[PDB]
Amino acid sequence: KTHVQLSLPVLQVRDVLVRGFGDSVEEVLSEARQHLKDGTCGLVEVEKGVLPQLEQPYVFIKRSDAAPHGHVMVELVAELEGIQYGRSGETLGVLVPHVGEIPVAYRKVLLRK
Repeated sequence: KTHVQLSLPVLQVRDVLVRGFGDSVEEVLSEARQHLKDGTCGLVEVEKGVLPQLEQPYVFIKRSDAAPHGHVMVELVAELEGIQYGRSGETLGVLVPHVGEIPVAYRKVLLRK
């Protein structure tokens, strides 16, 4: 399928144990896609002071359409030193590895894969 329905656990930034996916734009997008597929991907909602607590490159999920079965359509955009790789709508949050942190909520997304 071109799109996959996911429910992403929303994590508080101070709980996150692994604060990024890797060390290059290409690696973080690769790793983020693999974790999204394996159900091992969390979402941190972006506010003042969140991003400086996480590791670059960042992976964002961004609204790609204006929501089948409650799932917002999203795509991946990476960022490193203020340059973004991809073009999409508003940020739903930043993706991180999920290694058993207790979530505060779930974000239903439809991921363009």
